[PDB]
Amino acid sequence: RSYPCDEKKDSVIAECSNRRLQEVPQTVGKYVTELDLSDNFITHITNESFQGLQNLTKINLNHNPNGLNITDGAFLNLKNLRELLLEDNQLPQIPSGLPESLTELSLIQNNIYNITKEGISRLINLKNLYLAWNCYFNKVCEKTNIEDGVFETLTNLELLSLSFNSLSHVPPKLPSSLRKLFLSNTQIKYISEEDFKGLINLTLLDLSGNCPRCFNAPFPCVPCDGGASINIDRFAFQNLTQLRYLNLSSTSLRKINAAWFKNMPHLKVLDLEFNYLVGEIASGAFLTMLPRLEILDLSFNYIKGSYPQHINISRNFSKLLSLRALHLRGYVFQELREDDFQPLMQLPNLSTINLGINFIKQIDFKLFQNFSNLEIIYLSENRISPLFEFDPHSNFYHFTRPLIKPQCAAYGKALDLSLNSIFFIGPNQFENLPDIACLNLSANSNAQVLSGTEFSAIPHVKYLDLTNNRLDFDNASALTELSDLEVLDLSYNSHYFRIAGVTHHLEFIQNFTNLKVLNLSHNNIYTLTDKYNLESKSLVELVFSGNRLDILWNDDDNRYISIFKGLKNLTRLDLSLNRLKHIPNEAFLNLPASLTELHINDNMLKFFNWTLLQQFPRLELLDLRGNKLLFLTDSLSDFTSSLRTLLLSHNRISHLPSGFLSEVSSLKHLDLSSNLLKTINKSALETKTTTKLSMLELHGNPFECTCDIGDFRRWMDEHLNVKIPRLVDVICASPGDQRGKSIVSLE
Amino acid sequence: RSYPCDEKKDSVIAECSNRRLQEVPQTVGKYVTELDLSDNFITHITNESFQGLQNLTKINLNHNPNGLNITDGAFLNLKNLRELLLEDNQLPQIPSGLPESLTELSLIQNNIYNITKEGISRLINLKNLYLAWNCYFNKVCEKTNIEDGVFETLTNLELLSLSFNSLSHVPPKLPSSLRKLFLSNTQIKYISEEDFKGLINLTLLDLSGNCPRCFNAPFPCVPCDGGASINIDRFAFQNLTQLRYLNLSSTSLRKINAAWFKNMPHLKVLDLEFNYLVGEIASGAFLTMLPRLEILDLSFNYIKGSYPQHINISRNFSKLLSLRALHLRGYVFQELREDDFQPLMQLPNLSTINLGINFIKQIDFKLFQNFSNLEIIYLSENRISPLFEFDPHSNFYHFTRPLIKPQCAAYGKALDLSLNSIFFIGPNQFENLPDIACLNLSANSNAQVLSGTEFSAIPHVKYLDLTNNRLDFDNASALTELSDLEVLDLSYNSHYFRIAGVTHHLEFIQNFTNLKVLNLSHNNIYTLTDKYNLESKSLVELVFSGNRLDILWNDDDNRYISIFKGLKNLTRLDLSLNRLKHIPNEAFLNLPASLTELHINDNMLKFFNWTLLQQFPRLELLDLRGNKLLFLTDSLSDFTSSLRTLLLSHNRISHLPSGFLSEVSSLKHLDLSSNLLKTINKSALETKTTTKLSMLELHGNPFECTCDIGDFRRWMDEHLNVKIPRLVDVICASPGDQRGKSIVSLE
Ligand SMILES: *[C@@H]1O[C@H](CO)[C@@H](O[C@@H]2O[C@H](CO)[C@@H](O[C@@H]3O[C@H](CO)[C@@H](O)[C@H](O)[C@@H]3O)[C@H](O)[C@H]2NC(C)=O)[C@H](O)[C@H]1NC(C)=O
Ligand SMILES: *[C@@H]1O[C@H](CO)[C@@H](O[C@@H]2O[C@H](CO)[C@@H](O[C@@H]3O[C@H](CO)[C@@H](O)[C@H](O)[C@@H]3O)[C@H](O)[C@H]2NC(C)=O)[C@H](O)[C@H]1NC(C)=O
Ligand SMILES: *[C@@H]1O[C@H](CO)[C@@H](O[C@@H]2O[C@H](CO)[C@@H](O[C@@H]3O[C@H](CO)[C@@H](O)[C@H](O)[C@@H]3O)[C@H](O)[C@H]2NC(C)=O)[C@H](O)[C@H]1NC(C)=O
Ligand SMILES: *[C@@H]1O[C@H](CO)[C@@H](O[C@@H]2O[C@H](CO)[C@@H](O[C@@H]3O[C@H](CO)[C@@H](O)[C@H](O)[C@@H]3O)[C@H](O)[C@H]2NC(C)=O)[C@H](O)[C@H]1NC(C)=O
Ligand SMILES: CCC[C@@H](CCO)Nc1nc(N)nc2cnn(Cc3cc(CN[C@@H]4COC[C@H]4O)ccc3OC)c12
Ligand SMILES: CCC[C@@H](CCO)Nc1nc(N)nc2cnn(Cc3cc(CN[C@@H]4COC[C@H]4O)ccc3OC)c12
Ligand SMILES: *[C@@H]1O[C@H](CO)[C@@H](O)[C@H](O)[C@H]1NC(C)=O
Ligand SMILES: *[C@@H]1O[C@H](CO)[C@@H](O)[C@H](O)[C@H]1NC(C)=O
Ligand SMILES: *[C@@H]1O[C@H](CO)[C@@H](O)[C@H](O)[C@H]1NC(C)=O
Ligand SMILES: *[C@@H]1O[C@H](CO)[C@@H](O)[C@H](O)[C@H]1NC(C)=O
Ligand SMILES: *[C@@H]1O[C@H](CO)[C@@H](O)[C@H](O)[C@H]1NC(C)=O
Ligand SMILES: *[C@@H]1O[C@H](CO)[C@@H](O)[C@H](O)[C@H]1NC(C)=O
Ligand SMILES: *[C@@H]1O[C@H](CO)[C@@H](O)[C@H](O)[C@H]1NC(C)=O
Ligand SMILES: *[C@@H]1O[C@H](CO)[C@@H](O)[C@H](O)[C@H]1NC(C)=O
Ligand SMILES: *[C@@H]1O[C@H](CO)[C@@H](O)[C@H](O)[C@H]1NC(C)=O
Ligand SMILES: *[C@@H]1O[C@H](CO)[C@@H](O)[C@H](O)[C@H]1NC(C)=O
Ligand SMILES: *[C@@H]1O[C@H](CO)[C@@H](O)[C@H](O)[C@H]1NC(C)=O
Ligand SMILES: *[C@@H]1O[C@H](CO)[C@@H](O)[C@H](O)[C@H]1NC(C)=O
Ligand SMILES: *[C@@H]1O[C@H](CO)[C@@H](O)[C@H](O)[C@H]1NC(C)=O
Ligand SMILES: *[C@@H]1O[C@H](CO)[C@@H](O)[C@H](O)[C@H]1NC(C)=O
Ligand SMILES: *[C@@H]1O[C@H](CO)[C@@H](O)[C@H](O)[C@H]1NC(C)=O
Ligand SMILES: *[C@@H]1O[C@H](CO)[C@@H](O)[C@H](O)[C@H]1NC(C)=O
Ligand SMILES: *[C@@H]1O[C@H](CO)[C@@H](O)[C@H](O)[C@H]1NC(C)=O
Ligand SMILES: *[C@@H]1O[C@H](CO)[C@@H](O)[C@H](O)[C@H]1NC(C)=O
Repeated sequence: RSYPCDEKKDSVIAECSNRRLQEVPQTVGKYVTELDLSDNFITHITNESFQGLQNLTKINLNHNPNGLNITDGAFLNLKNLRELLLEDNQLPQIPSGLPESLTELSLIQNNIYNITKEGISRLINLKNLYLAWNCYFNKVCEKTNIEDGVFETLTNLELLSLSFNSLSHVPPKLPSSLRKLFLSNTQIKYISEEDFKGLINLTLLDLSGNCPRCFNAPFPCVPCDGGASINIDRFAFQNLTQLRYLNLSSTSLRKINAAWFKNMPHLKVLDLEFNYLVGEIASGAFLTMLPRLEILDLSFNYIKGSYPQHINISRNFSKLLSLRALHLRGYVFQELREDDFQPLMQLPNLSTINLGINFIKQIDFKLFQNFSNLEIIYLSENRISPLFEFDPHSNFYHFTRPLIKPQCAAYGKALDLSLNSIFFIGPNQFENLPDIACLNLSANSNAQVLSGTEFSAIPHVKYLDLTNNRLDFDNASALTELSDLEVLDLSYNSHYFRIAGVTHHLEFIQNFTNLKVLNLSHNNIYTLTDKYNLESKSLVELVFSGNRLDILWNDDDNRYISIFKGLKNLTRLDLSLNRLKHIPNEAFLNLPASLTELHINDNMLKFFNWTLLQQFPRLELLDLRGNKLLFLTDSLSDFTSSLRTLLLSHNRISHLPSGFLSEVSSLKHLDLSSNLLKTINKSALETKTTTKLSMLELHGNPFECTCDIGDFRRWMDEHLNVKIPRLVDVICASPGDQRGKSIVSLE
Repeated sequence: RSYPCDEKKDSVIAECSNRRLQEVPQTVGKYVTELDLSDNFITHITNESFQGLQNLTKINLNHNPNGLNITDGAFLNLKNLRELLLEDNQLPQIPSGLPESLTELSLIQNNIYNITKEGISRLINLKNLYLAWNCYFNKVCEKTNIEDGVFETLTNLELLSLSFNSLSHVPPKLPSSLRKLFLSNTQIKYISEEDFKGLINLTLLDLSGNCPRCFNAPFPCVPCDGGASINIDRFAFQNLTQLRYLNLSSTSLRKINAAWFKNMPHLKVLDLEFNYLVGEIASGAFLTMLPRLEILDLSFNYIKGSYPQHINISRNFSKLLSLRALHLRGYVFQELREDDFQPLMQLPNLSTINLGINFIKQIDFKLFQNFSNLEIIYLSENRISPLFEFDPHSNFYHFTRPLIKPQCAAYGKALDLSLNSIFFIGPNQFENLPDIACLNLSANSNAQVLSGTEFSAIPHVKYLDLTNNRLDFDNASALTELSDLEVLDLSYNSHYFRIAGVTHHLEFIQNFTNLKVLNLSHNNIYTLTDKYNLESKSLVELVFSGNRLDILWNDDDNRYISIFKGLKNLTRLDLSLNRLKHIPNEAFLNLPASLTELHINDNMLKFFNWTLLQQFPRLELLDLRGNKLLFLTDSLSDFTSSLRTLLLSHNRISHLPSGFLSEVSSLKHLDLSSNLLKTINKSALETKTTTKLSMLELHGNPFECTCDIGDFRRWMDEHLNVKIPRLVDVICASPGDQRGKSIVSLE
């Protein structure tokens, strides 16, 4: 059994991160090819640290300690080492004598202010070199000294990242093999004709944050003198014929020289966020030079103090023939009229329009159907009413997550109106809209009684998100006009459910023939009017977490005893966070017999009647984590033959009964972590048929490490197929001499 | 040192509740007079349980186990026992042979269905007898058999509670000493002329829940046949001359016979909630019979399916000369006009008007100034737009907490408009209002930019609650028209603070000369525009919990390093829940030197620079609970001489340095509970000057119970003035033979 790392298997990885290791372990497997030692307390690396580990092709030593002192030539003997990650290590210099076999070296987030030939010129096989985030913002640091011609001999270098360093000028003598050059936030004020002359294979250039736009910056921002623009020579990109990505975000540009794109026939992504381009958006000659551009980001170009009535889009936007996505967040305007987006309406592949954060008060929604083929209409965070801190591996100027949840967008045309003020959906709200399949009305402070007519203009919505509103469910016909509804999210609409004296109606759930997923989470549901039961012939998943089944299933009330029984097709049920101390036997028996997955985690269960699992012949996963269960049944095989996963972590199990792990043949994963187990007896492990378990979790139990743990230690040796992860965390609580150590220590 | 109970001192109480006791402890102090053993696991009480404890006047055995088996005459030997609480014990009968000295006996929430002479007729000194909640709702239980004349000989009985039992009729032969008779939810359908004839000292009668109004009930409700009213004979209350309280809530009354009140000259509180009295409210002859009534509750009398335009209040309400509070929640009407409350406007002491939960859409607010002296205008939970489950010791039909927070109401006239839809405050919103001192606009979905003019019609607001809105703090003059503002609550307005790209302005805080308390909690504040500092010459308390000081005080940003320095008069600061891993030394030094109380609890602090406490000579309380601190300074007296309270529970302190508890002379309370202390060495406790501590918390530490704990055990004996609460929870983690036991039980 591997210790202290966990080994996963054209390679074998030793997962050894975040285990409080004070030194590199001298017990790593001879066959290991990738060693992850990140987030440990290692303070020193010497030529003896990785001795006899010649198969290593990758080492990750990021975030060590919690600076790391690496001796000259510490990694020199590792002849197949290709990838070395040494991020966030407070390194004062590039380590000396690094192995010549390196193809990837990451030194992000260190204190390296000198890039010398001694450090990297001998690394002739380098393909990717990351030196970003060594001197930036108000960090006490020196200006970066790039030794003349340091990168020149790295003739296989394809990616060079020097962003978030004080460079002042583009380094001369860069190798012509470069494909991606990152120079964001480097204090480069001028780009000359010769700065990139030999870079004929360059596909990406990032010059963002040079002469930044600093008003309301969420980081320490130093603008160029007088808030001046970056000065790019007319011929600076004349030989960058292969450029596909260009990032000029936050370069304080007011004018874009169209000639910059004269010899960029393949430009695909142009990022111009955080500039002063309102004038250029209205009359952009550069827009005629970009017929293959697919993504154009012009977000946050607003004029401080100016809140115009309308957006002014140049007729030249009609020349962006290949445009697929247009981002115009933070332009800031009051109304979107149909005439305002006429230049975009004949672009055949424009599928995404992003107008988030524009303080838009009104939109003529009929304009969207006149676009060729919109698939994502993102209008989140507007004022529409009734009709280290930064991840160095992420985009600094915008979030990279999808605008709309992929599960919602997969259904078809999406309209996101979340975080607006549509407090009431009137009869004309969704008129003249395309066939919307995915609709998000989350966080619109909507307190209306939906009554079956509000969505009649878009009746083919398949995924509806109404979360975080104050909806008053007081009409049995609510949402029934949505005949094709498959996913309905009503999470966080507790406002009226929490008032006992008002009426509450959930009868509409029964009317849907295609409803698959329903989320009623965090609604504080504890009382219903007249109809106490949820019914659906189609529903497969119900999320009922954050409600009050402790009240609904109170021992003195029989009204909700069959609340979920009518969900005849249900396979997944989540009853977590319902303050349950016990479930009445009759209420558990009335859960749908079709269940395959049942979660009752994060309640306060003191008892669980295991005998009742007999009535659930399809139950594969039972999750009882985060409860107060004191014991386990000694005859689980008599009550279930389908259970494959049993999650019991964070409970108070102090003893396993005799014959527990052996008899349940279908059980593959048993999680007993964070319980109160002191020991595991020989009787508890084996009986007649050996264990069909493949994973047994035991970290966080207060084990007694005396000779009484010997039987379990021998069982672990005889059952190497049963994985017990994180042995470093399966720790001795007693006696004093063994406290803090893993149970696998002491013979 | 008392064990297992904690003794507080004309009596001495042994607080022994909720400590997992399996039996009554045989180590209670001889001098103890009140023993609280509630919420333990005691299963048996015998004549040996309280042997030699003759000074006991009160025993509380509620909620035991987690039924309790009490033998005949178990408490008979206790000659001064006056109060016996045996609630929630699943008792099948009233215990036999109870001591004759009893004056108070509570048997609430048991399985007692027979009240016999054998059980209580010998208890001639009984003053209060509680038998409520033994058979109710859908509990499987028998009808209550009251033996004829069982209470007749209890000639000192003043309070009898039989509520939530199936009685069917008022028991005959009740003693004339009765003052309070509770018969709520007892299935009594008829009240005859003789049911209370001899009860001439009765001050309270509760007949609620008999023939209940069951529509939308939040509990199992059985109405009288045909939803019929309770049938009260015309002469049923003719001799109840001393009645002050009458509860007829949920008796399905449609008519109130005015003759019922003909001989009740002192009636003060009349509860008529959950009835069908809309007609009676419009033409109530009974209102002329109640000139001394102070509280009238007519809540939840709405007509199902009827949402009238106006409320119809009889002119006879003008005859309620002594009325102080009128509760009209759940009447249900669309608009409140000035003409509608004319009958109430000349009542000189009417200080509270409660119109919560009426779905009111509009109010002519000018009507409130024409009332004689309104102090509480409660309009929470309406539709106003821009111009066991039940506690047996509480009121079942309404909450008893104050309508308005006492801290807000103490300032003067209060107007509560919380939970409405005043999403924008227009220039006439607060016109024609009285001099409002306390204003609650919480949860109104308000997303406006307050700009210094919204509150000009009520400029003397002292306590303003704007919590749980979507406020856009984007104007330096916000709220500055409120010159006398003392308390401002902006909690839970994170909507716009979360968005980096929008501007955020908190400059207005400086303009107030009388602002004492400011709550900016749970606002997710991580970026401000231009002015990075909070400033106030007056502010004494700032609650900044649930914000992002981890981002504001990021090591690479100097902009917020003096964020609180300008709060020159600050004494209390709460920095909890700010995800802090460390505070930069310069930022801690810029906290106001005027601080007396500083909370930094529930962060993730790994280090705390104790030396910096030198710059805080007035610091009395330091709260660092719920962090990851690994060690404590060995020279705290060199850094502070004012610190009185130091809270360090829920940290990772594994060792106390030498001379820690002895040298800090001002330290009175040190909380080290839930840390990783294995022992406390003799050197850590004493040095030259003995400890001035009065409370040392240590429960939850994994103590090693070998002879190495002997020195601390001897120190505990030599320092009985240093209180250590919950010794039952100061437990041995090792060796195995001592695990689970209290450290004081060792040897
Ligand atoms: C409908 O609109 C709402 C509001 O815009 C969407 O909610 C947002 O959902 C995202 C993705 O789940 C949340 O961000 C995520 O946060 C987690 C951490 O909590 C992080 O691990 C992820 O990387 C990601 O950043 C976001 O907080 C949430 N916003 C709010 C205000 O709730 C919702 O997803 C939309 N629904 C559909 C159907 O697209
Ligand atoms: C309300 O409940 C629904 C249903 O459970 C929530 O949506 C579901 O969210 C889970 C993640 O918690 C999604 O599963 C994940 O899918 C990805 C992609 O396949 C996978 O990589 C993950 O391992 C995981 O399986 C699930 O697909 C999604 N279902 C739907 C229909 O969208 C929803 O997030 C809940 N709403 C709130 C506000 O919490
Ligand atoms: C302004 O109006 C809001 C909304 O009505 C008031 O909030 C409410 O405050 C009460 C008292 O703090 C909360 O109830 C309490 O809950 C705790 C448990 O959380 C319980 O221990 C207490 O016995 C009591 O029931 C109530 O939850 C809360 N409601 C909401 C929706 O936030 C607020 O107090 C008002 N402010 C002033 C100045 O009067
Ligand atoms: C926003 O912060 C304010 C200021 O801390 C919160 O109000 C304060 O709440 C505390 C309780 O957490 C009150 O103290 C208590 O007072 C009672 C009565 O004197 C006493 O019995 C308790 O032992 C405790 O001392 C304090 O008086 C109150 N201050 C004011 C000015 O009202 C407020 O609750 C916070 N808002 C939210 C929504 O969390
Ligand atoms: C992404 C942009 C973020 C900032 C930028 C500020 O330059 N804009 C805004 N930030 C916040 N937080 N809330 C709002 C609300 N509207 N706008 C848009 C806006 C309104 C005006 C009118 N000025 C108000 C008139 O009355 C007195 C003044 O307060 C002027 C300019 C403007 O946006 C350019 C907001
Ligand atoms: C404290 C009272 C609780 C219940 C009682 C219902 O019997 N009332 C209400 N409960 C909830 N949750 N929300 C609302 C919103 N308004 N009202 C008041 C009300 C509205 C109508 C009109 N009927 C609707 C429109 O036509 C079709 C229906 O949907 C009729 C009667 C009525 O109150 C007596 C609500
Ligand atoms: C390298 O790994 C292979 C298995 O993949 C093993 O046979 C060989 O002995 C290893 N050599 C060293 C030096 O670790
Ligand atoms: C690095 O550690 C070596 C020993 O492993 C020591 O000799 C050397 O001084 C250390 N370097 C620094 C800068 O502390
Ligand atoms: C430029 O890239 C091509 C492949 O796209 C490659 O053949 C050529 O050698 C590269 N040039 C250099 C100098 O690496
Ligand atoms: C539009 O997208 C399709 C699909 O990739 C592609 O075939 C077509 O050439 C694109 N049209 C333009 C004008 O770029
Ligand atoms: C609709 O869009 C087309 C481009 O596809 C444009 O020619 C036409 O004028 C637009 N008409 C309206 C009414 O928007
Ligand atoms: C539900 O709302 C519709 C539309 O307003 C109404 O016609 C219907 O009567 C309502 N149903 C009930 C039972 O209130
Ligand atoms: C909803 O379904 C029920 C049958 O369960 C039916 O009585 C009702 O009319 C349906 N309403 C709509 C609008 O489909
Ligand atoms: C049950 O669920 C499956 C899977 O989603 C679905 O195909 C089937 O139609 C559902 N059954 C009914 C009766 O709707
Ligand atoms: C499980 O529930 C049944 C009733 O459905 C009951 O007979 C049985 O005693 C329960 N099991 C336990 C262990 O209490
Ligand atoms: C009763 O308490 C007093 C002290 O208040 C003590 O002197 C006396 O001995 C006690 N008697 C018994 C029997 O506990
Ligand atoms: C109560 O306990 C006594 C012993 O203390 C036992 O003899 C008796 O049977 C118990 N009563 C019941 C009903 O279990
Ligand atoms: C009625 O109460 C008075 C005191 O208010 C008391 O003197 C009188 O004895 C009481 N009557 C009975 C029968 O207890
Ligand atoms: C009004 O209250 C005051 C203060 O308690 C009291 O003196 C006065 O008698 C009351 N007036 C009426 C009409 O009840
Ligand atoms: C104002 O209230 C008084 C009673 O105090 C009443 O006589 C008068 O008619 C009311 N006038 C208006 C305009 O409400
Ligand atoms: C704040 O709002 C007021 C009132 O609308 C306006 O006069 C003032 O210019 C605003 N201040 C700023 C700096 O925007
Ligand atoms: C707020 O205070 C500042 C001084 O700090 C002053 O310049 C400004 O005019 C004040 N505004 C108001 C409305 O009091
Ligand atoms: C400081 O706070 C005290 C106590 O609230 C207050 O009396 C005093 O006026 C405040 N100081 C100033 C300058 O406002
Ligand atoms: C405390 O902070 C000061 C700077 O204000 C620094 O000199 C000192 O080293 C810090 N103390 C510790 C223990 O780090």
